[PDB]
Amino acid sequence: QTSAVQQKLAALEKSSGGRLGVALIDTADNTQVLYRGDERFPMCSTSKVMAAAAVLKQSETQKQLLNQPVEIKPADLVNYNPIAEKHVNGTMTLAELSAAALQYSDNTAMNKLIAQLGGPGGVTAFARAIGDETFRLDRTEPTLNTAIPGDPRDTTTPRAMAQTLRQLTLGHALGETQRAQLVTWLKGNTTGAASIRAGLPTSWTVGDKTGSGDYGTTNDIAVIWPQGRAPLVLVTYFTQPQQNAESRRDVLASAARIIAEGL
Ligand SMILES: O=C(Nc1cccc(-c2nnn[nH]2)c1)c1cc(-c2ccccn2)cc(C(F)(F)F)c1
Ligand SMILES: O=C(Nc1cccc(-c2nnn[nH]2)c1)c1cc(-c2ccccn2)cc(C(F)(F)F)c1
Repeated sequence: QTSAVQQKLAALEKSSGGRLGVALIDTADNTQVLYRGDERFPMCSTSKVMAAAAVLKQSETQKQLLNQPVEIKPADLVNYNPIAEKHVNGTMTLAELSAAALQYSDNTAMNKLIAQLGGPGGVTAFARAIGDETFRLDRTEPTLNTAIPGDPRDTTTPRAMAQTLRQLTLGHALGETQRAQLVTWLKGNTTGAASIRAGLPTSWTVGDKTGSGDYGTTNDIAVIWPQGRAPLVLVTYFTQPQQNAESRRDVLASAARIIAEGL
């Protein structure tokens, strides 16, 4: 079947010229709304949530792990390092790296999280351990954002990412203190006001993680606390056929607005 919401999302996608993927979980009733929910999309920096969460899981058995200093060398800097560049020839703790990766989208910080987990496959292994059979991280920053159409590397589906984001932030994939820390970090994101949040009523509270890459790829994954009702989890992924396409955060906002109107 095609619902009214799905037909609106299809119209939005048609006008946009690109390929749109949406997954909503409404935790009030556990119902789901999907659009291309089982197609693969490049995650780009939305993958930083999985890396930070994997380190939070490690910290459940190491009380001092988040305070461990990690060296930042000049050679570690990649292509977007607003926080890590201030620490070159010094150190950042794993908490600081997690916060920088999540709230500023720092790519050097992400690479330190990946290294702490033993490489991209350590992030995938954590995903499997929490029941996500779809997520795959194959590369480090910045090349995990190449976003080439048809490339399976560094992709997931909207359905899988919404389920995982729910388990991480609202369910029991992490210990209680770690879940709360992840939610605090997401709610303090600096990069998200033009994405999912721009399509929602202003009274609603949002924590989110954005992503973008080549092929005009523009992504956001969010946990949403609407005024007076149980939380929602929403994934909006968007990618375009030409390498040099411009970012389209407005398409994510428009998808979120359609979703909110259908509640
Ligand atoms: O840093 C970013 N993108 C990047 C980095 C390095 C090289 C190249 C590159 N290479 N060739 N063309 N661009 C592009 C980046 C872009 C954004 C954005 C904002 C507004 C509209 C579109 N996108 C937002 C954010 C953040 F972190 F604030 F969410 C980071
Ligand atoms: O690293 C990148 N982008 C980035 C960095 C940090 C934060 C965020 C972010 N966070 N939230 N939203 N965007 C995005 C990146 C961008 C590109 C690109 C090319 C052409 C046009 C646009 N982009 C290409 C590549 C590579 F290496 F794969 F070719 C990497």
